[PDB]
Amino acid sequence: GAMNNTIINSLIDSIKRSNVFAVDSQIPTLYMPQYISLSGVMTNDNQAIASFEIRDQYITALNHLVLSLELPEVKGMGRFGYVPYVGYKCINHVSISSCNGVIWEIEGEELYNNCINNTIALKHSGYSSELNDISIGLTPNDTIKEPSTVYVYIKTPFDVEDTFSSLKLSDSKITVTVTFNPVSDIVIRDSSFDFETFNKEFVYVPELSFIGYMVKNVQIKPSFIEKPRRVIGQINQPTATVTEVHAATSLSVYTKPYYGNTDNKFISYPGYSQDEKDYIDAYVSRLLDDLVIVSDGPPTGYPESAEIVEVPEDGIVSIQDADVYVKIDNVPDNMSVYLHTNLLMFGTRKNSFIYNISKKFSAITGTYSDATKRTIFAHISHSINIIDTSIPVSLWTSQRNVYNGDNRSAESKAKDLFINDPFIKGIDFKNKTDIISRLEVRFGNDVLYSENGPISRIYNELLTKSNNGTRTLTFNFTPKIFFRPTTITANVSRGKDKLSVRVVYSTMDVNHPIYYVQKQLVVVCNDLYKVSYDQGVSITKIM
Amino acid sequence: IKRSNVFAVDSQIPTLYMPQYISLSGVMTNDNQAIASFEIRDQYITALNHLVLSLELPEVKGMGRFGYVPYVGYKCINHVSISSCNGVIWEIEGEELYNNCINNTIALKHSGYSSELNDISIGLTPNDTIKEPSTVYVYIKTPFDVEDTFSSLKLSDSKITVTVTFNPVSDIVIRDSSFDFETFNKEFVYVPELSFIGYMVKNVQIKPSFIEKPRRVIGQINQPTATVTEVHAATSLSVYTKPYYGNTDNKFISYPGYSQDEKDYIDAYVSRLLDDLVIVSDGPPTGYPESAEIVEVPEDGIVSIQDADVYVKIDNVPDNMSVYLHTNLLMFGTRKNSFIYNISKKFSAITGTYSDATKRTIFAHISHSINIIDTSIPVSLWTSQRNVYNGDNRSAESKAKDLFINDPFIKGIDFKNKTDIISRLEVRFGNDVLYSENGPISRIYNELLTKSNNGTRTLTFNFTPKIFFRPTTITANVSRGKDKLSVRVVYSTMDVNHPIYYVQKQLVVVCNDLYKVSYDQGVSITKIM
Amino acid sequence: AMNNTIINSLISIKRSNVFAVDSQIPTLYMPQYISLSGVMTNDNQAIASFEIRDQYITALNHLVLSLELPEVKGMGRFGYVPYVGYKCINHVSISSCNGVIWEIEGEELYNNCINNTIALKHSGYSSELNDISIGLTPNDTIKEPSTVYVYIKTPFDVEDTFSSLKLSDSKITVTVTFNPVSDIVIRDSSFDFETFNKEFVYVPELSFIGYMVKNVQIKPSFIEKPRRVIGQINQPTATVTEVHAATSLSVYTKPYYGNTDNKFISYPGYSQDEKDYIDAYVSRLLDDLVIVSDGPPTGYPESAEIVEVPEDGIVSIQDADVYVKIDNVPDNMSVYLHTNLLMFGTRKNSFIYNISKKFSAITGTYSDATKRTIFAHISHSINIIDTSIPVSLWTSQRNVYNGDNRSAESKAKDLFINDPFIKGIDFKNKTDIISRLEVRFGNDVLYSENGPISRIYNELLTKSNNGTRTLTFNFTPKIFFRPTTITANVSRGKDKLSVRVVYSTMDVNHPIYYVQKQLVVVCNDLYKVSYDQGVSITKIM
Repeated sequence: GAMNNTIINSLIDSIKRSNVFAVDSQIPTLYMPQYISLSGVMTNDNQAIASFEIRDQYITALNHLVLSLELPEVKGMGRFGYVPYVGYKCINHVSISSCNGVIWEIEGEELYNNCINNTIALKHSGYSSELNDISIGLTPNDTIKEPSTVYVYIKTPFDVEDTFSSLKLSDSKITVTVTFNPVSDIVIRDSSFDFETFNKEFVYVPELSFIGYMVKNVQIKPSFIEKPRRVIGQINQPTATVTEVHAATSLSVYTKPYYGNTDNKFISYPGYSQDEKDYIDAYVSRLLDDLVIVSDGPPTGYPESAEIVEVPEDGIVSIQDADVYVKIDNVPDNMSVYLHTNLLMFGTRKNSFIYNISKKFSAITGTYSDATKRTIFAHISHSINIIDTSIPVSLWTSQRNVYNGDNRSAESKAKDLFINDPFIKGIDFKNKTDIISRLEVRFGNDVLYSENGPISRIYNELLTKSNNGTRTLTFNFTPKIFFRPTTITANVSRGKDKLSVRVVYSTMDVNHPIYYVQKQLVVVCNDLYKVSYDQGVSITKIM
Repeated sequence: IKRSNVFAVDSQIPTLYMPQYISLSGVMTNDNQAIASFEIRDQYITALNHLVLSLELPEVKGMGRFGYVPYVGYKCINHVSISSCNGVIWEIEGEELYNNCINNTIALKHSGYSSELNDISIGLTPNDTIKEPSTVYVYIKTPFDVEDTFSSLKLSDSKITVTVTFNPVSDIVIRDSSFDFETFNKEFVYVPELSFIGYMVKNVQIKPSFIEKPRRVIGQINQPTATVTEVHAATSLSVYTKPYYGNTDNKFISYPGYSQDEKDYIDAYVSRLLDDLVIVSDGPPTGYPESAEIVEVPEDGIVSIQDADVYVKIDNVPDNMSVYLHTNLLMFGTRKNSFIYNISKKFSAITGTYSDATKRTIFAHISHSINIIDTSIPVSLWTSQRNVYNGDNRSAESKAKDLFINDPFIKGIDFKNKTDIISRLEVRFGNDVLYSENGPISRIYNELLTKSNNGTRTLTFNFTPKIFFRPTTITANVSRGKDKLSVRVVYSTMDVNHPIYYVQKQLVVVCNDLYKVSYDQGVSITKIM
Repeated sequence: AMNNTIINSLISIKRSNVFAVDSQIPTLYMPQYISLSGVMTNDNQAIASFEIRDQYITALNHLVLSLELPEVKGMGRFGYVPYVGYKCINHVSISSCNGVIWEIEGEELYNNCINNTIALKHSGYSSELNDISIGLTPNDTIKEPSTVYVYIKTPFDVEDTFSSLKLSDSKITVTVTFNPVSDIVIRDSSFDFETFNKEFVYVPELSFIGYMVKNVQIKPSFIEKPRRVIGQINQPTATVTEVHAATSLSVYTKPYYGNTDNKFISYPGYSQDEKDYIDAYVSRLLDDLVIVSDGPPTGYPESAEIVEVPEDGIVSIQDADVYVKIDNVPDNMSVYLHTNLLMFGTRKNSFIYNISKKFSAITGTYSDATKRTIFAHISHSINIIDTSIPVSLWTSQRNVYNGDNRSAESKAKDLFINDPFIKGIDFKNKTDIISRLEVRFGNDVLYSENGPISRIYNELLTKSNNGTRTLTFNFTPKIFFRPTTITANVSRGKDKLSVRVVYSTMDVNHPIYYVQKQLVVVCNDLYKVSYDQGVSITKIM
């Protein structure tokens, strides 16, 4: 027949066998789910706070919290766009509490980090060309951005095993509190945009949705919850300490830049297109306008400090050791090809090394358009990196710089954008540059873990199936919900009740503007708590 | 303290079995609808799962433009039924099978998603090969695949019949008027083969199980209501919209081919319009309708179409020639002097260089506001009775390049299902309101819970693990009249002077009913009531 | 608030609690990421040995091999193969004092990790590593130093701590055999490979998640060990002997380039799509294909047939018409077409495989400033096979014509590609050269197919886009159950798996015909892991 005779003869007895072809269908707990949406109470350092009260005899349990936000219509002049994943960037803090106190809470950045491997959650929060590309308003009544609604998935420990992990409401009042970051953090704009009026007129319009469960004869049992706690080290300090560590499931270490010493203005931004190449291309495109000029005699509208040299017959312009090959086609007979040899330059001493952005170009080819009176570039050979695109404009014109610094046109400088994204990691927009050369984790006096390479980040990325992980030390490899989590146990008598993190940062060149980008060390500790349901919901720190 | 061993486990001896990949040839029968029947009857085939239907696509020869719809294999399916002597065990509608497999990239790729299959190929001579023959594989996802051998269909001492109903070849093909579809429709035959993983089980211990059977109800044209009757034990309910193109000839201006992103659809449309939009001619252009308003671009480069300014600058234009702009390529209006929807007004800057060698304009950069809706407008709606203007002011050359698109699984009012046309959703169990929403939070939950980017407004009643538990369902009350699910939507009001306002809509409601699988004297299913 | 319809519907049978669970106290343990430096030994094959013996390491899993790639300085073109880290591996073996516990061939480890995007990215997949960089001066930096991470996926990772390798006071030795550096590098003739091969050293480090278990309760387990048999060159048969309890059997083909210098005209670099391979090839040919010259072009062999494009624009190469139109061509210059850039034939007046005939339209604009043609649009029929033809086959003895009629400039840009994990007869494994597959268990036919339905099932069941014709015998959940296997009958001679394929035949006038094939058959045998007086494995028979 259809089965091969070799198989039939091989089969056609005494040993006890587990049934792999049938199973006894277990009757589950009688329940009924419902998607419930609630309007909050807004309160106003005049920080916006949204409060959602959940109290209903029939809402036995809940999970999968989703916060929706109504983004308004943006009208006026100038350039405006929203940061990618705008919804997550709105969040400063989220708290879930009962009458007995806080059950679970997370910092805005930590919620975002936990959802970074979820493409759907990230897309829902606001990742579109409509939202993230930098739109321009021409008249005071021109529409820059159309109104839109974003959805932020507040991932909680109650979602891990669906109904099994759900937050039970033992006839108690659950309060979900959401603290919002200033609108400055979620917006990318130029000087021409009236941010002053926008900041006044903007209001966060939130709504909290969750999956509620009406359970008939619920059999509540105690559980365990991991609560994240972060410590931010002092500016440019390679150390941070998490105190009162008694039962931790994990410890994450990362770096964040600090732009308080700057006006938060950057030359370029790629918009919705967020790849490393997109950031580089947007920067190169912004510089090329002033870098290669086709003019009738020496170019005008540039500072006296600018050194604009006419390209010789051979096409090669020498900027010290660096040779720039510039060849433009269809150049009018009355005009010549010019190169800005010091577009952006930095130096600490009057005759030492100089970081010149024009030296980072080797070949520039294109064709001059008679119709539009502009140069259309064909191919650019350069060495521009993600760090260059991540340099705040202030650092080019800083007191440390002996040169003018910014030798661009006033037209180009007016196109600069303010970027206040609250969740930037490393020293660049893509968190590409690893500035941690060594990591040392001490549990008291004893060295708990040490590494010279980011193998803890490699393990984090593999074990969580994420492409954007952090240097994480995982202590729990036991299946969640069905088992009590494995934790690092303290010894208060021996002074082993704290985790001290020490990093060795990379040594950067003083004549490179990135040296002055201030760094902050972020250490995240996941503490183990026991969820008790005896006379309301309550949590107790495992010690 | 007593501790659970997390470092070692007792290796359980499983049921003695042997799997085999079995492929079968069907029986073809012919509204003259193609039906394939596969009979599975073998004493040694104890259980089966993972049904894969293969299709041998023929060589396409001749003249004109031709291409297959993306995921061609799934689009071929109209209906699939798995039945025994006692009747239907499980059945699904073609679109519902596709929806269940939309998150599976591998299944979608196997069904036919390649530049070879989906790009629009052109045949120059009557014997020129447009498309080479190919074999596509359609994964018929069934409830028997969920927990592999545990969920498998047991067919010990029973004849299982797998029936596949095929959609007309018109649905799976994108072609122009030049292509001889008449001959193709006659000459085309579906060549199917059904593969499945069969299990020869020694001393099988069969137990009863539960199965979710999908039921869809399609409402009438433009009716914002649909009702699913005799709902007694449902695990989920999905609501979506489908466009109806019966009032049209199913012809569209452009198609991107294999490249399926929203931008790909937009770029293909812009590219098709640019041929007539900016013209380099020796005096006023010819070959356009009298209704066309082709204006010469001034020295300034700016052409004003009412409130809209179009910047047109072309390089290397011959001294005897001028640059022209079609100011009303596609226009729509319900009244003489009302709001006019002009496609030429959706362009702000057009730059390029004229080629002396090829005697054509090579466009460099286009600044425009063209959307996914524009690319999804059937040509018929531009020239409809409701339009006071001519509508289609393109050249006869451009109109001849229009393609017929009859894809059976289109959702919403656009090719990417980007635009949400449902403003409100109301679901009623009997007469009482079961669920209501003003935002697509049920779609957001569906997309999150299923880890899908192409979800639907779904109400899930079952959050209990499948196979190992009896599914949680919405229970009926026949005495109280709660034995039906009524869906009512409020469609979002669009502008009357926009052609997409005239795309007819059909409401689709999908209900997953719970059934009990019994193996006492053959395989049989019983509706849970 | 809950809807009244739901409340009324709810407000004796034994029910399983789906809203709460008893949190079981697990085995007391403490994990640790442990990194170890090896011992390097060296015909003259690099071998790394890692010894694991510690009282505080009871169990281990998730082996990750780090490799320090050095700074590459000098002249010429250089780049690393995609997923460089995996390509470095020739063999990996985990053994105890009682012998080998588990081992895998380099290609098989890569195949098992092909469905893991993270593992592949970690091993080295970046424009920095995989794009072909050029060194201009003898001290110019071609490639900056980098660290790659190779995830050695083992059966101990399946169910985390449950599947982990237990070290019952025994010494575990992890041995990694490395492929020559030639295999992981794409370079031109200009690049001093001789010095590079001498100066290059594999710098490995083995990381693993170690577990310190208090009062471990060890129980025996089951392990699947992969075995592969490589058939005789071009032979459509291969046999795996002593098959007693196998969980699966995979069949695939590999090309063999021993009859060539392993040089190829083009390479896309980091961009690895079929189109990227094609575009890179077209771009490399266009330099010599369309020439703007003051009179007939020079610097080409006498064998080259370079025809001036007529006023019409169409050049006829027998049956094939090539439309060539270039803008801004100087008055003193003309447009030329190389009508036989690459040509092949086994007979003097028979069928010719001409690469120039594979082009229908070539448009562009001449640049006065750079004195070169900037191509705008190319209409062609170039395929993945064309890009996969070794240069040697164009100039082979079988070819009556010269073959390679390109310029010396173009020929100097050719790259050596020695990637050890190539499948099929093309770089993308696009062409399916197996027409039929027959698998025999002893003398009886176990399975046969005319279409790759076993590959389709493999791709679906493993959620992979790069699967192989695989026969799976085990559909039982791993670790918690003893795997289901094919059962041998030694008395009936049913103790071996014999694979016979029917290959489709290529055209003899197409250079690809001369690409050698190798049939690869992979068998996963079932073994029992015993911990009684050290770790040991026993073949299930």
